[PDB]
Amino acid sequence: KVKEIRELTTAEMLDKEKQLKEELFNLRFQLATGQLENTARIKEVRQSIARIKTVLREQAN
RNA sequence: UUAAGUGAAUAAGGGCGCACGGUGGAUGCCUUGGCACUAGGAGCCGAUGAAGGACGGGACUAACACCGAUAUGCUUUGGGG
Repeated sequence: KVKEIRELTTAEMLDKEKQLKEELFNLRFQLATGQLENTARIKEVRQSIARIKTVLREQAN
């Protein structure tokens, strides 16, 4: 879904990176204490972070 | 009845033949891996950090294969359904 990450600016990029890293922290705390019905969301967040970082590399030459 | 004479059978265990089992992995058939070559490519990598490794990445992950904090994967151009 890079078609939306290419509809933004390099400031909102770093903003959503902050948000997703925080989401990963909270997911990682759910999985340990006996919660988190939907365990497939940990991979999804990793991959959205990967996408933002590649797209930011591409545009700054 | 008494004398003189002749005397089988009976296996604690063993042998030979036969019948059925147990152990053990020979023989037959088979291939997932090898051996000797032919024709074609290629004949170097490295301070822009190598060859080879250590430690990590999975919902559960001891091991092997893959990958490197963007970690069981990210973008892009083509194929395929």
